Amino acid sequence: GSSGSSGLKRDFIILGNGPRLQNSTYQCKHCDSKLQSTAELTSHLNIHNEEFQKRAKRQERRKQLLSKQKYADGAFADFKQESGPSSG
Ligand SMILES: [Zn+2]
Repeated sequence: GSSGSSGLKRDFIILGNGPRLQNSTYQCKHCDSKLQSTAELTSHLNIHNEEFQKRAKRQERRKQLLSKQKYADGAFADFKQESGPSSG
């Protein structure tokens, strides 16, 4: 109280591709991050749980898109990914 000043305003920055290449990195399936190894994932994940506990509010719209997936039958008893053509 008994004051009158301000100073709260900043910006963010997101950029960094580089020709670098992935190296034994862990591509999380929750935030799409990159960890060194499980040792880090085991902990990193835990974060999600906590973040979900709070984030889990009385939201209104709750839905999730689907991920179509194809497969081959093959006459001869066999099953292989045989990833189809890259639609693009
Ligand atoms: Zn994650």
